[PDB]
Amino acid sequence: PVAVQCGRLFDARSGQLKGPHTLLVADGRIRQVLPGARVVDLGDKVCLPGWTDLHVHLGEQSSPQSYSEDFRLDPVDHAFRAVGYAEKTLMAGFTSVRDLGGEVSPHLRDAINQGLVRGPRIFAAGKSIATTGGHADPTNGWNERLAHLVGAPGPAEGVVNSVDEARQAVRQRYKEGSDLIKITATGGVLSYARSGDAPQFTVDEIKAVVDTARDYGFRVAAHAHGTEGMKRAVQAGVTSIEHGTYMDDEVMRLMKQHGTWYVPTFYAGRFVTEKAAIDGYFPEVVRPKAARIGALISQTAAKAYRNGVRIAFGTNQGVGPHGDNAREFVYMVEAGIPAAYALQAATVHAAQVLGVDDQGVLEPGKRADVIALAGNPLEDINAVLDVRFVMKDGVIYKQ
Amino acid sequence: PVAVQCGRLFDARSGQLKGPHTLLVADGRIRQVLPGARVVDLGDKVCLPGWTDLHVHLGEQSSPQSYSEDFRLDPVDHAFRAVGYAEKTLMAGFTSVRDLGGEVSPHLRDAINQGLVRGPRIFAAGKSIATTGGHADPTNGWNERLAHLVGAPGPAEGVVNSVDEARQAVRQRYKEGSDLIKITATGGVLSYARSGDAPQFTVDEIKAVVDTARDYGFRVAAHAHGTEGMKRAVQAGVTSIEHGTYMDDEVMRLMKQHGTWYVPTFYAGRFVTEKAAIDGYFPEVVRPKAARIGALISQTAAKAYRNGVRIAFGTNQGVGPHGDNAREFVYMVEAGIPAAYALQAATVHAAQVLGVDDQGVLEPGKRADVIALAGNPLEDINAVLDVRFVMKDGVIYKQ
Amino acid sequence: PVAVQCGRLFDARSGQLKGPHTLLVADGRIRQVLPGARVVDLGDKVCLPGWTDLHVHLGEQSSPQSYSEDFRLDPVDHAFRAVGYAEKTLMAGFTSVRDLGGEVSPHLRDAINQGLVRGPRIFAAGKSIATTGGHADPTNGWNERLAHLVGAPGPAEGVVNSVDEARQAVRQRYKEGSDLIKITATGGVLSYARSGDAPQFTVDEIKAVVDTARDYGFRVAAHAHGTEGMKRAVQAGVTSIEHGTYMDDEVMRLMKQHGTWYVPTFYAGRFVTEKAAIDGYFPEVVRPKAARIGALISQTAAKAYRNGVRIAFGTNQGVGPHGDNAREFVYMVEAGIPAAYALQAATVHAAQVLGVDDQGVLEPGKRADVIALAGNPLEDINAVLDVRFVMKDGVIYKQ
Amino acid sequence: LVRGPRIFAAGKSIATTGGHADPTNGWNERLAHLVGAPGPAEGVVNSVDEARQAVRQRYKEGSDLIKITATGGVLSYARSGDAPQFTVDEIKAVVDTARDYGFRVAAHAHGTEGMKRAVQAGVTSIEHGTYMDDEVMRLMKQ
Ligand SMILES: C[C@@H]1Cc2c(Cl)cc(C(=O)N[C@@H](Cc3ccccc3)C(=O)O)c(O)c2C(=O)O1
Ligand SMILES: C[C@@H]1Cc2c(Cl)cc(C(=O)N[C@@H](Cc3ccccc3)C(=O)O)c(O)c2C(=O)O1
Ligand SMILES: C[C@@H]1Cc2c(Cl)cc(C(=O)N[C@@H](Cc3ccccc3)C(=O)O)c(O)c2C(=O)O1
Ligand SMILES: C[C@@H]1Cc2c(Cl)cc(C(=O)N[C@@H](Cc3ccccc3)C(=O)O)c(O)c2C(=O)O1
Ligand SMILES: [Zn+2]
Ligand SMILES: [Zn+2]
Ligand SMILES: [Zn+2]
Ligand SMILES: [Zn+2]
Ligand SMILES: [Zn+2]
Ligand SMILES: [Zn+2]
Ligand SMILES: [Zn+2]
Repeated sequence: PVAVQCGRLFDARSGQLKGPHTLLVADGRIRQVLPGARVVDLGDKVCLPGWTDLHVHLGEQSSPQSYSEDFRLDPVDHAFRAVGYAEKTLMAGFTSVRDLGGEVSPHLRDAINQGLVRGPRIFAAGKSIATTGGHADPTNGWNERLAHLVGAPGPAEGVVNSVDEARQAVRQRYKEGSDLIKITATGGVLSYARSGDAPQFTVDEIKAVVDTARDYGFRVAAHAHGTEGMKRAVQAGVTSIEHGTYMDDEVMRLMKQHGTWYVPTFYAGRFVTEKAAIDGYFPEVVRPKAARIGALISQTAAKAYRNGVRIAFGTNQGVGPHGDNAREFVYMVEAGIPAAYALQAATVHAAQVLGVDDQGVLEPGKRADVIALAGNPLEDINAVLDVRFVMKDGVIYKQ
Repeated sequence: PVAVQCGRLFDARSGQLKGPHTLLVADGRIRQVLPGARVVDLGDKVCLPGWTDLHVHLGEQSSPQSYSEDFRLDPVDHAFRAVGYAEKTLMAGFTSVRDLGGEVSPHLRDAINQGLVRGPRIFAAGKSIATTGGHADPTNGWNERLAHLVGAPGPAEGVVNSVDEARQAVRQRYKEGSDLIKITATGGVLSYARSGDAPQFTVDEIKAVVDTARDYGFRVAAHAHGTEGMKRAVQAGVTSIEHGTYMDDEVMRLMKQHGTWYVPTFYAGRFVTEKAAIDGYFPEVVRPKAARIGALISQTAAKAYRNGVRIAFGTNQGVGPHGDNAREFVYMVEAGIPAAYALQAATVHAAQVLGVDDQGVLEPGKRADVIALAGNPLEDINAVLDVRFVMKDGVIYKQ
Repeated sequence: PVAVQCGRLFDARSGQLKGPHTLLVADGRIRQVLPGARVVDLGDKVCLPGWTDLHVHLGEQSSPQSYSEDFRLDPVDHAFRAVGYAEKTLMAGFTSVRDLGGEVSPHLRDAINQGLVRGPRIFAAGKSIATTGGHADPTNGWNERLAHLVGAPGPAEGVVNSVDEARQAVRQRYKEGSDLIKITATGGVLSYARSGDAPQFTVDEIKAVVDTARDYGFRVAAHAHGTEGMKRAVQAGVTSIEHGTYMDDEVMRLMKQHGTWYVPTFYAGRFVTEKAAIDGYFPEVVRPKAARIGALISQTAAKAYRNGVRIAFGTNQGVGPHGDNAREFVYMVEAGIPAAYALQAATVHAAQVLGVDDQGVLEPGKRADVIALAGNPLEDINAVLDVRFVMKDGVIYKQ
Repeated sequence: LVRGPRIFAAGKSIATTGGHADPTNGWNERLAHLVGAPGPAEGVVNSVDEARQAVRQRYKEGSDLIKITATGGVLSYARSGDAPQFTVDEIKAVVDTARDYGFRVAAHAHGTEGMKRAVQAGVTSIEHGTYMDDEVMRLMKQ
């Protein structure tokens, strides 16, 4: 039973900073929020709920040797690196993350939940679902001999080309122990593929994926850069759109009418624009796509906010260095999004996206996920980079 | 910055021969066409844009040992021969070609674009899409043990039998690096198959191929000898028909209403009729089909021109010897097609077929692809066999 | 440059406790041992070099659900558990370990050497080399369908049946990144096999393994319970024997004449005798062998010491709980081995077994691996269970 | 068809498991399973009969000579650079098999022991000889 003393409380539900408060933590949950048992003093700190990152890849980090690494390294190495990546993510103030690809996160989540290793609460999508030659196709850009020995990927590998294959792929994701579904509706940037915005799913296939996932209680996140694929995914009924680089008035209207969530991922765009100027960092197939698309995400996100599109917090880490996820907040504030809305987008809006009601706000009956900042983030957003107190599920990880 | 001096300019857009002109070439493009910087003199030459051959097979050439060669030779040998074939094609005045089958042309195109080898600009279809036992089926006429070992070809090998397989085949062609799609709608002549004009695709499969290709920005060329398969392909919405031996009034009406392009390929027909009389040149299964169909192409092409069917230039080289592609012009003129129309069918009509607007005519902003002939081709068509100046993308390959 | 102050120094080379001393640590190595720069005080602690455990299995730990776990869990889970196992091992005072089986340790060693995770210095044998149906055969006790699917294990899987297969197996271990070689000369206890002491290698196969390993600079450790297999392995020229339950006067004479090292592993025997009485902990095939064999190790080790056989320190952890490796010391002292010899068997004798001369003794030029104990271990051996200071390669991990 | 010099082509190289010329060195586990362990037809040999079959397969593939890697290298994804990777009884088999088909053998060797083995077996040329010493020089001269 630990009583936390906070000089200033941030109300995620409303978006205002209250006065001094005392939280009572018992059984890993918040019991009382009485204004004003071991005592923890945070008198000179602003108390805020734990943050959520709705777009990470904890089983990888981008490097100059990234592409040559896909044939030399085994998943055990990726797990050994993901241990440190998860610790870095947890220490930065992010008590929960949504992982959007990779077959090590379902195992990292199991390890963290058992107490073997330290890290945030993971909601893992698992393997991605794509079509032939798609953005998430595992055998893109392989020579002929390797492509014959592996064989054509099928629904069990994530690659589908019909309604029945899509149904089997969702069922195989459920069998493999996933918490949600992730599809690539259009092309990408960092893949060894020629296109970056071509429509790669049919409406009748995305509809099948959504219908199959609805039976197993899953939500679907769609990766889309181009207009046509993004429109198809929004019309089929996905839960969130991942980059939306070429969004236009029509697609904004459809998203507003449907209630789809938007995850801008400023950090990935800034990173790829900065690294596209260097020579040898990217392949020659990737550099043009990276230079062309990574520079238009900030304008689209600002326009989406000004048009009334619901925006949640995601960084696409794995591109950027794990543990520097909060720099995204400052980017959002620089793009014109208010600091209070940027803080709400990681606490309550993220919980709405995840479909869980036990986290997000410091209220009785919820999980005890509390962080504390040295300075006030509403006046100076840079204060998000100075975290001094981190508590997850009633356990103090950083004092 | 090279200024080209021409005594007579051929206007592809209109079809008339103008007077003396001066072309200004800079940055690989044409800037000015001022009538009248290094100077190139072609005062005694008729100036004309570069030619396009819309039907070639640069990976092969027909020979008396052609059929026995499919089990002994590797694609590396075919590439080593395609080097010389491409140089011969470029020197004959053809600065662009459309390749309609093979898995060496996508590599040859990449090599040419990088400057490793010399040749024309290639638009490569890649592997062909057929049905089981079709004209482009890779395992036609194989013994039982070999067919057991290789296995039944699937959508990844080009052989499809349903809508979903057709969709996967188009996606696999996109993944393999193709620029367009080629299907065999009926039977052929040079394949180890019993039929020559039977319908081998259903309308619901060609429609799927066309719909899938439209998403990836591809155009579809259809090989058809018989009436029913050709009618199905025209109704499904293909871009061009390849031989059309048994075309009839109805099919002509449908092609005129739809805007489908026609590629007669006189040279292949003449070659197969001449070589069908010899003994041992063709297999016993092929000789009857070759003798029966190769003799009807010239009568159909003349009727198609007289009925108002749009005709583009193609020779089906690989059957004939690479480098003698211009003889087709004389054949066309002998069939009754005017010389001016025969010259236009290789410059502007070919560009319309290819779907590119940067080539075809010597106008500002277009690519600098220029050839020069010793004599006038409008009075004597044989002058197409004497090319003295060849420039491709602002680079002089033949002076 | 950290100077460590010690009240009492233990001389591993001689086996006596000296007086107060001051160690100078720079660059990860020991520079000066001047009797008597940041200062570390350990005035009330007996200083001793870091310990080495010559027999561990860091990729696993025995549990009531151990046998049913070999078909449900993936190596990623084993790595996530090995992280904590390695940290526990390092904190107990063991700065180096020799791993004798499992394909996660070569990855764990790479991760530790890169600084990603904390743990001791690992010398990993990798996959074990056995014969058909042997103790280390991966497919022992599988039903017919599974054995059909996997296929008969070959030299690449560790299972050999001839001289050339043994040579290929050693070469494949070198290719996979191993530091030594481990073979199973006889049967075991914890395997799903009928025998526990039958000879499973021929002399001509062990000789081939030793000869192949000598080229790649490898040392060979042999697992042997029975007399005949142990005699064969000693005669072939292996470096160490792992359990030696049924050793007899002749085999002792051969080991003394050859210089083979002996690793008794008291802890595994005690553990299996205690757990064999329980019902459901072991399979019905394992319980008789465990009850029969695990009760004889202590009498053989005492006789071996009294006969003059060189004995090194090893516990066979993975059977016992990781992190309780020093209780073996007390067992040795209870068996009649002197405390000073038991302490030497983990510092200098272990380094002699490993074939490295940079560790073992606190002398100039050696690695700075230092631990400190609260009490004197020569008078009370129980003081080995109270470690207060742990420094590995000049870095302090426990103060 | 193309212009160039007169080529005498050795073809695929003959190595042992995990050797310098091993085609699957430094591949992850899934790729190594799908390709399978290289055999004598792929150039990787581990016995006398495999070496004989490898020379015969080189002859069948249209080679003009034989090339083996006696020791480790530099540019390969392998840990060693001078370890002995062939036994004398395997190099002798390669040389004896090649002598029937009228082939000459060139040996790649950096380290002393592998180079000595290759010289003693009867190869025609040594390729780098970085760690050659007086003894090996005497053997090569003789
Ligand atoms: C395992 C994981 C798989 C994966 C998948 Cl499935 C998708 C992405 C992805 O959406 N990447 C983006 C990165 C990016 C680049 C620019 C602007 C926004 C985002 C892309 O290339 O378009 C992606 O980045 C990754 C990734 O980093 O690895
Ligand atoms: C690689 C390439 C594949 C290929 C394909 Cl897919 C189709 C043809 C083809 O349409 N050949 C025609 C040749 C021909 C014969 C007579 C009249 C017109 C054309 C045929 O046999 O009907 C064809 O000729 C070829 C060919 O020559 O090799
Ligand atoms: C991965 C690793 C593989 C392995 C191998 Cl290869 C050998 C042993 C082993 O020697 N076990 C001993 C345990 C034991 C039991 C009683 C007395 C001494 C030792 C045995 O069953 O005879 C062994 O215990 C293990 C093991 O625990 O898992
Ligand atoms: C296809 C061909 C295969 C091949 C083979 Cl089998 C051997 C070598 C080779 O001997 N490389 C040398 C390069 C080298 C490096 C330093 C000093 C001398 C030579 C080595 O890595 O030791 C070698 O370089 C190559 C090569 O470059 O590719
Ligand atoms: Zn994405
Ligand atoms: Zn992503
Ligand atoms: Zn055709
Ligand atoms: Zn053709
Ligand atoms: Zn053992
Ligand atoms: Zn063991
Ligand atoms: Zn070499």
